[PDB]
Amino acid sequence: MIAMDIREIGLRLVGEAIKAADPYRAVLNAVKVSDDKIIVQGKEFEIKGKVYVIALGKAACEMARAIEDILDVEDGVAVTKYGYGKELKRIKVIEAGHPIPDEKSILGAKEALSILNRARENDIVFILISGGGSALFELPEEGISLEDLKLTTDLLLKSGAKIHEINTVRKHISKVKGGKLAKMIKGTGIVLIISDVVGDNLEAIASGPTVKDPTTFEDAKRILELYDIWEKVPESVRLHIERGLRGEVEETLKEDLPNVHNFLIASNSISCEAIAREAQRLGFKAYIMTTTLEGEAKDAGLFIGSIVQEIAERGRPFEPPVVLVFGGETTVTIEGKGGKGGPNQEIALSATRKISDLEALIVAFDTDGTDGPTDAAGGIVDGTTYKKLREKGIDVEKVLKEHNSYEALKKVGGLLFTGPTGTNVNSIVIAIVTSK
Repeated sequence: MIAMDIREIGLRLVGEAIKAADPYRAVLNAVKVSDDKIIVQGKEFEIKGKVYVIALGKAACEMARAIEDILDVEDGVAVTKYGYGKELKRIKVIEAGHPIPDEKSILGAKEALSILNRARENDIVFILISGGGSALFELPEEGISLEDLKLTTDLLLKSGAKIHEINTVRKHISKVKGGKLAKMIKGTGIVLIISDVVGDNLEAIASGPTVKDPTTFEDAKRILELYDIWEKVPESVRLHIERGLRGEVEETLKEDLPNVHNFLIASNSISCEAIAREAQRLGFKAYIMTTTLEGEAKDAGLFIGSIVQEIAERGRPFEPPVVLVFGGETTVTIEGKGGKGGPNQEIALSATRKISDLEALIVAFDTDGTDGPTDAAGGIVDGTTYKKLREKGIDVEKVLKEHNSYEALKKVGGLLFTGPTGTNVNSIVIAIVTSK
């Protein structure tokens, strides 16, 4: 087909990853509607009643809007952050607190329970989940106030508690977390989830209101005691947990519910696949190297750069033209003040020397639109970048040591600005080699 510079190709692939992660588009890509059938990622469901919507997270309204555009919704609620508003046709919108829950969070949860009380065994209920659902959508167990929750969560952090141990305790004092929301669905539950978690563990997203929770009340008590806060937490918390130990209150979801189906519709992997698919259409062989890349940014750039070197030099592990995709979320370790920059900018800049003079390009970007404390989403460099940096008398190693990669990339057209993206499935590095 038509010819394209390696840069147009790279930017084209970046656009594909972002589109595949768009909450609105992601829902439409996953949910297809016939005349009486709803097909979610291949799974077919017959419409034998009404359709309800319960959305929670930063993209609640956008996801809800997609459902309303392809299905008539009897009623529902969308709980999102303050400012994320955006009106809907038949779905009530509520803005709540985040990262700290407030009374609106409770109001949202109560609104959701009301809807589930009305939905019948023959109705379909869409549960739309995105980031921030834990604070935005919450309803404490009996006798427990939002303030009791705050104090408990605070004592957990104050005493240094592992994140999953905190989720265990929180899941056991919430009426909707730990699969409890799914337990309230009388009909068919179709859950659409967007993941901003490396590895995509559903138990963590919004505290898994529709997924199983293997932890128990006993685990929660052990944890509070282990950190000597069992006596420090409010009486209402100890009481609810003791009641759980006595079997007076239901446990968090332990088994699978044949009527509630969880679908992950936007994630780093889904965006990487969108990249590989487009790459193949453009005539490249494409490979997803990983979707769980973690570690120091600078070093990730050296490692990806070393593979690019091997490919351009010996045609292994793959023969060009080829596209390699690395997803995950790297980090920059700063011991001091540091300069201007971020992870993806350091990945890109660090790789410049190893790909110097090669017919290759590396673009590393964060799908949420920002990288480090800057307005750039990441960096984009090619085989000419290193020499352009040297021509301006820039010492790359020194720049990286000072963690001031933004300033270096800024001078050689190496910054990637996406502006607001409306989503977050973490970062992706695309490496392109067009020739040896």
